[PDB]
Amino acid sequence: KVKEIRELTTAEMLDKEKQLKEELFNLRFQLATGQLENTARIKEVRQSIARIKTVLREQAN
RNA sequence: UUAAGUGAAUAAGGGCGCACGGUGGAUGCCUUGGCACUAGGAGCCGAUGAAGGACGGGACUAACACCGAUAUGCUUUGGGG
Repeated sequence: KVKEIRELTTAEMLDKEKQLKEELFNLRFQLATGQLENTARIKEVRQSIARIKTVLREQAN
């Protein structure tokens, strides 16, 4: 879904990176204490972070 | 009845033949891996950090294969359904 990450600016990029890293922290705390019905969301967040970082590399030459 | 004479059978265990089992992995058939070559490519990598490794990445992950904090994967151009 890079078609939306290419509809933004390099400031909102770093903003959503902050948000997703925080989401990963909270997911990682759910999985340990006996919660988190939907365990497939940990991979999804990793991959959205990967996408933002590649797209930011591409545009700054 | 008494004398003189002749005397089988009976296996604690063993042998030979036969019948059925147990152990053990020979023989037959088979291939997932090898051996000797032919024709074609290629004949170097490295301070822009190598060859080879250590430690990590999975919902559960001891091991092997893959990958490197963007970690069981990210973008892009083509194929395929």
